[PDB]
Amino acid sequence: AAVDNMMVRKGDTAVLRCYLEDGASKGAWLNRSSIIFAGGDKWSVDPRVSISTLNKRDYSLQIQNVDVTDDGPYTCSVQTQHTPRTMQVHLTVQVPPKIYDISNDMTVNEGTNVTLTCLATGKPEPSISWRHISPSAKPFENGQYLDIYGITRDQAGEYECSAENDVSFPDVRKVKVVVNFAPTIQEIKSGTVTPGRSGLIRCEGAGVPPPAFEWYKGEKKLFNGQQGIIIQNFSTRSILTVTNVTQEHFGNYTCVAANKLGTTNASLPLN
Amino acid sequence: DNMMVRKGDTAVLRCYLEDGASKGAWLNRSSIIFAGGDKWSVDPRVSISTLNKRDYSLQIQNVDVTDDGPYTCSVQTQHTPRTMQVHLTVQVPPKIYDISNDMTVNEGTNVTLTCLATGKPEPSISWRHISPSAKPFENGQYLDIYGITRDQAGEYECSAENDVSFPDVRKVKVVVNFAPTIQEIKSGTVTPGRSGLIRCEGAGVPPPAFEWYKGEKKLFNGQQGIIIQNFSTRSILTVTNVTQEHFGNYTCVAANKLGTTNASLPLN
Ligand SMILES: *[C@@H]1O[C@H](CO)[C@@H](O[C@@H]2O[C@H](CO)[C@@H](O[C@@H]3O[C@H](CO)[C@@H](O)[C@H](O)[C@@H]3O)[C@H](O)[C@H]2NC(C)=O)[C@H](O)[C@H]1NC(C)=O
Ligand SMILES: *[C@@H]1O[C@H](CO)[C@@H](O[C@@H]2O[C@H](CO)[C@@H](O[C@@H]3O[C@H](CO)[C@@H](O)[C@H](O)[C@@H]3O)[C@H](O)[C@H]2NC(C)=O)[C@H](O)[C@H]1NC(C)=O
Ligand SMILES: *[C@@H]1O[C@H](CO[C@@H]2O[C@@H](C)[C@@H](O)[C@@H](O)[C@@H]2O)[C@@H](O)[C@H](O)[C@H]1NC(C)=O
Ligand SMILES: *[C@@H]1O[C@H](CO)[C@@H](O)[C@H](O)[C@H]1NC(C)=O
Ligand SMILES: [Ca+2]
Ligand SMILES: [Ca+2]
Repeated sequence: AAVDNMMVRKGDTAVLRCYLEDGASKGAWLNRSSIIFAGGDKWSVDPRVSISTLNKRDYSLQIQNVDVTDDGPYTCSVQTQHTPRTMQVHLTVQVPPKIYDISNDMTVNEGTNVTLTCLATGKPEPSISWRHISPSAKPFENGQYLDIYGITRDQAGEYECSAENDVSFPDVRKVKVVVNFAPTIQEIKSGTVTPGRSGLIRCEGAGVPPPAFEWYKGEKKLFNGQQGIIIQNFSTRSILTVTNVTQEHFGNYTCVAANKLGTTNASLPLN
Repeated sequence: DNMMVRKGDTAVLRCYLEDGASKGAWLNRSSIIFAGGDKWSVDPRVSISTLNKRDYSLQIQNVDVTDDGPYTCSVQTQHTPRTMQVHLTVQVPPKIYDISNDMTVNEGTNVTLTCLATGKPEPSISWRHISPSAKPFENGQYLDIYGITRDQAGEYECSAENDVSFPDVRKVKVVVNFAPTIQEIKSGTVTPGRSGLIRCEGAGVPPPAFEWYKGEKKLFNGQQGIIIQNFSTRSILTVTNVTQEHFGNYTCVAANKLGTTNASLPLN
């Protein structure tokens, strides 16, 4: 009368141990109450099941390509002069986790309500954790679903779903969320200007899609290479250069950043 | 004695008289400007600034580089006249008068940016690449860039300073073209009864044009329920319903004027 446990991943080869009682002593394996082997004779038809015999008294049960259906107690009854000896083995077949459905990469507008979904299998059933890959760690409470109400431009990026069950390495998939928003002028600063020399105005801006920059002065649009000015537009900024800053140039300049979702303005005088 | 007065300012060359009936006289190198209250110069900029009676200072308005040189004030006295020679030095803030215009070049070409400026003293010209990852460049009118890479594009700043007033600063936009590169291609969950997606992120200047091929067969935006969304930096293939007929190796292609490139990915 003995008991033992054994845990094996799905697919592995299990070897349930059993020892015979010297010569003229045979063994027999049971599956709950179904006979698998008795001595050298096989009762099971499962080709995965065999007897692994290394020593003359080794009567271990060898199950190949184990599956979750094999879970349960296996009993080895050993013949003897007196009451047979019973060695019982509880087989538990575990399955690594695997995500089988996750929200696909998306593009949404700022302020909308988003819900990410992640579903995974595994034995034991896995715990599903969400995580936002950003300098702000912000570990999110567990759950298959991550609700994001009023999504901000700062909440964009890759989101990581992690399904763990302590069996093996957890499965990890990602989702790319792009948040579109109307442009925002973060800064507008002009440089010093010697009278006869040139003047510069930076206009830093953000926006998804990237914003198109325009420059104005009193409702009149300024153009590159016309009237003695130079507008150089970059991905995140635009620079207005006034060649010769005479007294007839002072005034309020206005930078404009617009995309598909909206616009924005910012004014500044020329020093 | 020396004095520095940048162009346009009003210069006041100081010369104080001795007590009693002592008159002064100002010279320009060796040309007489004033003698007492009488003016020899015709320059209307030149006058005598007098606070108290002993003040015989010379007031030059709107100074120019032509006024550079020594000025001498001779004041009569009981013995040899007393002199107060002052060397006037007129300085000029720097001014860029020619700078390379915004340009577009291919990757690997040899580029030379130019920036020329005047100023008194002659200004030092500094080139600077406005980029998070960049190394400053030696001063000089010319910035040589051999084998320009896509990472060397962006905003270049010429700054000409001579410590007089504020420095002049102009900029140049350099665009570097290069053949497109597919940085990533990723598919989501493959499951009948759900939507399938394949994103294809790519870079390229000019921006690349995206094409999709299913097992060497081109795909169209409305061919058997599929949807192709082409953006500036990525293309997304959306299979409405993932039937068994859509399984296979999908191929994203990104091409521009300078070249092309592809990247494949299977579904299950
Ligand atoms: C130990 O005993 C258990 C329980 O009797 C055996 O599990 C039985 O295992 C087989 C094969 O793993 C299962 O069969 C299958 O049926 C499903 C449909 O239900 C089919 O999709 C599969 O292809 C396969 O034909 C069977 O359901 C399962 N019985 C129970 C009650 O769960 C196990 O095989 C035994 N181990 C041995 C003999 O080594
Ligand atoms: C002090 O003396 C010097 C010379 O001893 C004077 O420089 C002279 O300055 C005048 C104007 O200030 C110059 O004349 C101009 O010439 C330009 C062309 O160069 C012309 O476009 C103008 O219309 C004007 O005619 C003159 O050339 C220059 N001579 C020299 C030798 O430098 C200076 O003006 C005197 N400053 C005083 C008295 O405050
Ligand atoms: C680009 O320049 C190559 C040589 O650059 C040379 O190396 C630099 C560092 C300087 O020392 C310069 O004086 C040298 O001449 C040429 O071999 C190459 O042909 C040039 N490319 C083109 C398109 O002309
Ligand atoms: C998002 O959720 C808020 C409450 O958190 C609700 O007021 C709003 O109507 C929701 N928006 C959508 C589009 O469901
Ligand atoms: Ca030129
Ligand atoms: Ca050179």
